[PDB]
Amino acid sequence: SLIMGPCAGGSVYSPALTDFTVMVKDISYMFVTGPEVVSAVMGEQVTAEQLGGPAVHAEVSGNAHYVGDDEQDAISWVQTLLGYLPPNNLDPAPVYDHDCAPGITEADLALDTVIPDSEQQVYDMADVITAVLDDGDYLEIHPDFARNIICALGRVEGHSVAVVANQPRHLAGVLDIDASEKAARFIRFCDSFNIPVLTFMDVPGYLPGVGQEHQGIIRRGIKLFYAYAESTVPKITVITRKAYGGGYAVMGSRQIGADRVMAWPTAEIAVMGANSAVPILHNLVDDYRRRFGNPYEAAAHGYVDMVISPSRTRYEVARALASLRNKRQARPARKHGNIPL
Amino acid sequence: TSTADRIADLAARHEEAVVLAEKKAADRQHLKGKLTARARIDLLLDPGSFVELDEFVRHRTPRPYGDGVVTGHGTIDGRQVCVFSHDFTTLGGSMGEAFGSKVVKIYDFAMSVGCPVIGINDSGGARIQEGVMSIAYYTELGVRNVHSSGVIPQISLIMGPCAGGSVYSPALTDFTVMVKDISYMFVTGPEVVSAVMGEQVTAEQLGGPAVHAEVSGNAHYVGDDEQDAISWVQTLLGYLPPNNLDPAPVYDHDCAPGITEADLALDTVIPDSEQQVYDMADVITAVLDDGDYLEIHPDFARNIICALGRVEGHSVAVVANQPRHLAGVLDIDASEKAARFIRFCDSFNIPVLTFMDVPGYLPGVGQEHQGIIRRGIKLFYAYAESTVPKITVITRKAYGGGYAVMGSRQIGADRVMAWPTAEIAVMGARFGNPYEAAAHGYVDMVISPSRTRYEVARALASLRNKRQARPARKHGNIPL
Amino acid sequence: STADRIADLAARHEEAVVLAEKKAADRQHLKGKLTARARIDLLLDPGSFVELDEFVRHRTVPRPYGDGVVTGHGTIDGRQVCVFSHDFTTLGGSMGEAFGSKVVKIYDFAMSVGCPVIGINDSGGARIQEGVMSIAYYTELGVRNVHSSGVIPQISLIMGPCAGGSVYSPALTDFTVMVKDISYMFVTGPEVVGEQVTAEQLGGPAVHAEVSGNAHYVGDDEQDAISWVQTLLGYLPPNNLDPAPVYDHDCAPGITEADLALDTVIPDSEQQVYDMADVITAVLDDGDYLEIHPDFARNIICALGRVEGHSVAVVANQPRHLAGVLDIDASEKAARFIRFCDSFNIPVLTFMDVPGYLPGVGQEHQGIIRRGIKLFYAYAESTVPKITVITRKAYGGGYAVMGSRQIGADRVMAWPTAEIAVMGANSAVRRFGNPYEAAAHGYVDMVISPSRTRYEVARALASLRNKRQARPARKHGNIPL
Ligand SMILES: CCCCCC(=O)SCCNC(=O)CCNC(=O)[C@H](O)C(C)(C)COP(=O)(O)OP(=O)(O)OC[C@H]1O[C@@H](n2cnc3c(N)ncnc32)[C@H](O)[C@@H]1OP(=O)(O)O
Repeated sequence: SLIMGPCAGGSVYSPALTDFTVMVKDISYMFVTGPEVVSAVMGEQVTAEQLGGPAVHAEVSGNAHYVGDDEQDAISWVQTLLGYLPPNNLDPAPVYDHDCAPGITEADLALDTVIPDSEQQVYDMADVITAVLDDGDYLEIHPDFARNIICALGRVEGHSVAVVANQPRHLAGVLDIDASEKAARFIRFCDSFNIPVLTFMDVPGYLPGVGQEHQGIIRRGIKLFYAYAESTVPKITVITRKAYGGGYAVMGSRQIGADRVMAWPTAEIAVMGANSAVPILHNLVDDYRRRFGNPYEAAAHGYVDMVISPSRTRYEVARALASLRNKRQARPARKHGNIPL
Repeated sequence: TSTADRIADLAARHEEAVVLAEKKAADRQHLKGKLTARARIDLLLDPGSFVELDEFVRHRTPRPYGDGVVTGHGTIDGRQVCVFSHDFTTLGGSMGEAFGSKVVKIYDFAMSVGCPVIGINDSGGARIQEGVMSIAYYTELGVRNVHSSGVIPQISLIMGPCAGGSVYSPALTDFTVMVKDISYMFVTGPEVVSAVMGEQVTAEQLGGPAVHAEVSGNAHYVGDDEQDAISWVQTLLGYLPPNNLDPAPVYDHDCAPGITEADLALDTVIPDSEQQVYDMADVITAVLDDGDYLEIHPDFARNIICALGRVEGHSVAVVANQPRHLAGVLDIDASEKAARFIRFCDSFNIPVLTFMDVPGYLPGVGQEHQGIIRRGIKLFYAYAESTVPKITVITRKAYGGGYAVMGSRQIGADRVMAWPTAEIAVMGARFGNPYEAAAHGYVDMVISPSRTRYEVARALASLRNKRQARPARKHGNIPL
Repeated sequence: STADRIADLAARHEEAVVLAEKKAADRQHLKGKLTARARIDLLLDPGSFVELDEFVRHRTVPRPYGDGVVTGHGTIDGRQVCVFSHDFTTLGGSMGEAFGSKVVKIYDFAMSVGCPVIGINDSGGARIQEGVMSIAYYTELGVRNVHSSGVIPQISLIMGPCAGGSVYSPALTDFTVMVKDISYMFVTGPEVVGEQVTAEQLGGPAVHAEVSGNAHYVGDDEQDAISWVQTLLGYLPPNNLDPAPVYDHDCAPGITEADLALDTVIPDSEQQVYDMADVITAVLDDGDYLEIHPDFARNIICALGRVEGHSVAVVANQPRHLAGVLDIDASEKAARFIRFCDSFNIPVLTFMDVPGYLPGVGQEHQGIIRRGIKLFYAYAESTVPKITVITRKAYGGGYAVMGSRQIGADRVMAWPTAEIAVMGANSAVRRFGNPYEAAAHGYVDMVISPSRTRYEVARALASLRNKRQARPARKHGNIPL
């Protein structure tokens, strides 16, 4: 759906059912009930752009996956979007030529230093994604909504690949209601259209708090679990750093259905962190607790398949994706499932 | 050495595992006002029907038998179910390796023979000392929740302080039932919320039963005590099939073949004034067998009613705008309540009877910025996707998108009948009657209200052999 | 620090793949064997091995990385393949839980993408110090072998001892390949058997290649065994849906001298025999074929060849041994060959010269009726194209079983030397010394001059590539076991 003008009332139902809603700056707005009614019933004066302008839907409500600076911008974005997708759920996606190089490159080697020494210092997960994707390029879905998670379409050796990656730049990469629902519907769309999911994991868990709990992060945050566990496309997961609790479970772990899971030496897989010591012995007993600050216990049990040097990520991801193009997984027999709403 | 010695040794281990550990558990749980895992299974299952599996399962390297959970199968009112129940007294109900293997075994069994699973939860989630392994096992339980979604009914009893995986797995089941005063749900507890985020809150305010039943929607019902919640679950199962292929139970019925006084009472249930309201529950009770129904989400989004009842002994799902709260308009919560209820019922082949009196959507910056478009449209999708029989009775207001959504003929309803007080139009600013819609065939009948029960029942009988074609797709992409 | 972590990873990695390889080589030196990783590198294309579960360890507390088996995926001649390789030096190569999960991960992955599994076995048996858990994982592995059967090609290399539980998974795979001097297989070992037998008389390579039939090939050394498996995979599809490889060919459009030789390969005296391999090599591309079970039941030939570049299975009676009669061992050898090929959509070319069954009290009491009928079953159940070429003798039940028209064959051509009959010079107790009665009734489609065989087989094969046959609805049949 391109929203290129007013979109109110009955006019909003079809776009909300389509898979992508793209709005145009200044000239477009969406709401069910218009600001005239918000006055007569609420006694509040709102403009149309205050109530449902493009920024509201791109940053607060999530109804819009992209806002074009102008109409040509929006249409161009849709063209590029279609160029990653298949025509339907049976035919294959386009395959493009590629200038991928056999050989470790300077971009590959930068990953060895991208992770900071200090736990209190973060990084820009986009620095990782661009090193792995062809020409360092990707079309980002919901770029201004829930910026603590990145959902994007790119290509590896010419083949469409979906990317779900926690982003530690913003909100600590945590999983909250918005990040869960943003990533969850992306995965389900890609799984519907046979696009494999590459996940870059660096998660502290779900965001707790009265605010998150009272709006239903239990039923709303778990939607991303359902999405991954239902999906049957190939799934490769690269664990960069933190991997705690429900975060590690949900972000494409092996038990949720991932086909290949590789970890960097900075990956830290455990149930909690400095929170455990205390449901457990009601500060030496704290640094004893880095039997966990590494991936080697999970590797011991086979829960990750590889511990790789970061500079090797692109090259292993590419081989992994190639090894899975013939994947075929069976599905439950049902009219449909009953995902939480 | 002797065979008789080995049998006696078995008897000693059985006493150790089931009798003495039970008195340990009753000791501690009773001091907090709770029952034990085995007590709860005994209330739930038919007497004598419980077959326990994995009695002597132990952690590997105190290692009590069972590792903290009781599992097995039994029958509830004569039909088979599987069950697990957490023992909170063993390490806070946490899931280790053995614990988890037990839960995955009874889940695989239920998927194998196609019967419901009832999980009884009283746990602090994954066991920290076992590291990634306890995350692994909770992940595998969840994976079986998803692969069971729409295949076998899954019900969660929450009977204690539940955090982490013990709130995540029930959120994938079809129904979550909490118990007053003794139970909680939250992704992590208040002590951790404070030590990590500087938020000071009690358990009751962070995730007590009332919070989840009225504010978040996580809980479909809150029992007054443990027995009330278990009875609510047993009644729920009595409306549902065992899986998505076998048929739902049919009961004897004493429905009356002709007009009764309860039928006639419907002619005067709609007030003369458009300004005055009525209790939709009076309309529902008039149509359902014995005027009876089990209400889902009774305290959440009370402007809509979701309920299970019967007509002529067959299970029927009821979705109905409720004028006695917010005038029966739709908002975010009522859309998500009714959407998932409909999708569940369609998954298990329960027909949907809809009572429509919807003036439109609740306006405000709140509704709009929290995503009424993306979230209210879930109810549209749920209706349009369902293939079960659909009967809609329009009682009064019928405006715009609200009319479209609430089981109209254009979204898929098989039979749509209107009362003379139905106002089917694009808005209200006559046209304040149902005859324009009837003129186009958008509603199939205009009936006197007393004739509702007679006509709903005939329509249901007429649609039992309904069969509808589905899209060829892995799955849809419903808005989340 | 991040760099210290990356160095710690390099240290763990060298401990796991280079130090352990030095240790493993010194110990496999005491027995004349290669190491797990050396075999993996001989098998896979250079640079294609992706190793999984490098840093797996058992949980108890000497806990070496990998728990005694190297697993991963690679390619062979460009096509994807999975592999596991037992390390006999750690724990005697015995199976524990971590060990078992590595092979189970490698197996579920090949089932997932549809590619062959080659398992390189060199295993004491089962780790008694993990109790029932060792047996559970053997059973889980075998179970995967059964559900893969006829889905993905499975090949086992026996490159060391193989006793007890270690012998079941190879037995469930499609081909077992042993190595001279270094390898064994036995359910029960020589010590318990107490009898006075050595390991190589109880279950050495010759025993399984020539007497029990457990081994489909024995390589003179490890390099030969592995080279044989590489050649085998080159004839096969990756799984039961995708096609076998097609190669280019230099075949002649007309009659050659190698074709004309077939006119004179059948001797004038009916007592005199010939080498059936002379007919087979005439017909197949380059005169080449990979023989299966070459030292077992030599009275029948089972081989993989090519015709105009496409894979073809050959089943032929061999008059140079036992006159080419059928017995228990030739029936079971050919039956399982044909059922494997049918699983994997390889057409079956039969060369028939069968005078009947080998008679005796041992054939009867050892069960020729239910073991000989396995070959009848295999032919009759197969749906793949079947072309049958009858060179000489064609008597009775042997004629019926060996690819006849009525058992399912799509095309039967007879040489003029073919004698199709209920019997030979035994009934009275040039009437039946020809095929013309069968041809009269339509039981053979063509009576050809032997020189025409290659050309007519190639034609017919091409004519049947789009063949399709509906198979019964049933969980499975009940073939006699
Ligand atoms: C299906 C979806 C996928 C699922 C993915 C996952 O599983 S990821 C899940 C991620 N994490 C979790 O599920 C864990 C969340 N749970 C917690 O953080 C905590 O347990 C809590 C918030 C409930 C706080 O519990 P408390 O510390 O208050 O303990 P409480 O007073 O209730 O009684 C607990 C007794 O048992 C211990 N105990 C409590 N919880 C424990 C636990 N999770 N692991 C180990 N031990 C625990 C306590 O140490 C104490 O024993 P002693 O005092 O005698 O020693």
